[PDB]
Amino acid sequence: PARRPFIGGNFKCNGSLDFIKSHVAAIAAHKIPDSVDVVIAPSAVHLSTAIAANTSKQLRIAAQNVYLEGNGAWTGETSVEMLQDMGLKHVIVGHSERRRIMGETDEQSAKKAKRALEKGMTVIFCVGETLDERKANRTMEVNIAQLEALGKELGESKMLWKEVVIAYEPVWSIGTGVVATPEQAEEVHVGLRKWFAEKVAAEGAQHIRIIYGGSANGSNDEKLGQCPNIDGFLVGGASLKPEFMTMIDILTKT
Amino acid sequence: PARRPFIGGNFKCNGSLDFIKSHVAAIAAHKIPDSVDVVIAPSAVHLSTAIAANTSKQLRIAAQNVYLEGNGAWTGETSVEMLQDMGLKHVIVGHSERRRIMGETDEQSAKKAKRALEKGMTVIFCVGETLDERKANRTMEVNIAQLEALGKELGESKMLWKEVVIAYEPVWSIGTGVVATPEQAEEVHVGLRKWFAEKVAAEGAQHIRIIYGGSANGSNDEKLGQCPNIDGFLVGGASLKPEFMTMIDILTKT
Repeated sequence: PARRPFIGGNFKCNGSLDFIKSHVAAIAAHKIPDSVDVVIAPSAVHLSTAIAANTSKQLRIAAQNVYLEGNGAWTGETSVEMLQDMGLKHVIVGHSERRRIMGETDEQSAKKAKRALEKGMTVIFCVGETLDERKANRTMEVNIAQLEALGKELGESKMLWKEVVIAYEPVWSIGTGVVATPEQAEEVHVGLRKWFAEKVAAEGAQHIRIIYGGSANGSNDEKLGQCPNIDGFLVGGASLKPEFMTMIDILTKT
Repeated sequence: PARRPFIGGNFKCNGSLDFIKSHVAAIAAHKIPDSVDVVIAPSAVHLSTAIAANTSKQLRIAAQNVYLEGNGAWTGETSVEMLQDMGLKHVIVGHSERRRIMGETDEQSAKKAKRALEKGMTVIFCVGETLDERKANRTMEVNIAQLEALGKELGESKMLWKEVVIAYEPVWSIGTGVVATPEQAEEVHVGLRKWFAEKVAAEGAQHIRIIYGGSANGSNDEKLGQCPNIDGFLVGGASLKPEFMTMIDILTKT
C-alpha cells in the first residue's frame, strides 16, 4: 500500500520580493517528478509574487495560515476565499508557532482546517508535542487531542480527512538540545495512523499522509524516507535554501 | 496648531484581486490634495496587487496588522521588514477586532507599534471601549490604558509618537450602525489629547493626529469633521464603497 509522497516548504516570516523571485525560480527549475507532491508556503505578502515566479506545472504555492471566518470584520486576517480566488489549494493549519507561541487553541486550529476542507482545499494540519509533554509521557495524549479536535469538528463529514495531510512536528527537539531518532519519529507516525484507523476509518488510515517536520536534513532523511509510516517532510528553515531541492530528490529515491 | 488631516480606509478581511485592482484604481483616479493624508489597508494577500493598481502620487497602501517579532519562526506572521521591503510606510495597530476578538493584549499591541515606529513607520494606533465600559463610565480609563501601554513600551524615546496616528473607534458604534454623535466623538478626543499633553508632551500634543473611527458616513461625517479635535476618519464598511472618495472631499473642504 502506497500513499503519495508529499513535501512542504515553510518559509515562515522570511523573504523579500527578490528572494521570493530568486528562490521560487530556483525550486521551479529543479526537475520535479509527478509521483511526488511539492508545496511551499510563502508569507502572505509574497503569495502573489511567488505565484508569478512559479513557472512549474508540478510545484504549487501554499499559505501558512488562514482564518475560521469568511470575508468580514476580521482585520489582520485572510480567508479561504481570498486564498482560493488567488488559485491556492494548500494552506498550513495548527503550526506549533501559532499554537504554542501565539495562543491558538486546538479548536481554532480544527475549526480553521474544517472550513478550508469544506471548500476543497488540502490542509497541512500540524500537530506535535513539546519536551515537557514528551517528558510527562503524554506524547500520544497531546497529539491525539490536537487530532481529536479535528475529528470532532469535521465530525460526520469524514470525507474531508481525505484532503488532510498530517504534519508531525517534533517540537521537543527544536533546540531543546535533544534531536529526534528516525525510530522515535516513525514510532509516532505509527501511533498516529493507529489512532486514525481505530477512531476514524480503518480503510482510510492507510490512505492518509503523515509527514515528519522533525529536523530532517540532507542526511538522516534517506533513513527517514525508509521509515514506512513517514510519508514525507514539512521542512522549515531549510525550505529557504537549495538544500530543499536535495530533500525533494531524496523523497523520490526513497 | 494645525494638524494635517488624515483619512484611512480599512478593507478588513475583504476583497478579491479583481475587486482590489478596480477599486484601488477608482480611488487613484480621484483627485486627492496634498493637504490630506490618504491610506488604504487591503489584506496582506492583496498588498502587492494593490500597490500595482496604485498610480496615485498621494494615495498610500497600508497594512491591517504587523507582528511584534522580526523575520524567522513566526509562521503566519508578517514583519515590518517585509512591509518596508514592499514600500509600505503605514501599518494599522491595536484594532478592536484583534483586541476584543482575537486576544491581542494591550502590550502585544504596544510592542508592535514601537517596533514598527522604531523603523520609522507611521502607525495607525487604535484605541476604544465596549458599550459596557462606557456605561461603567470607564471610557477615559480604558482608552488611557491602551494608550498607556504604548507609553510604557516607548518609554524614553517618546518622540516615536510623532509618527503615531490615534484612531478612537467606539466598540459599540462599529458595525452596529449606531454611531457617536459629534458631541460624543469630540468629547473623547479632548480627553485623549488631554492625556497626551498631560502625560507625554504639551507641544507634541498640538500635532498628534487623532482620527475618529466607526460607522463614519456621508452627512454624518460632515459635522464629525467640523469637530476641532477630530483630525480624520478610519473607515471600514464604506472604504469598500465609492463613498470613500466622497468622504475625502468632505475631509479636505472642512
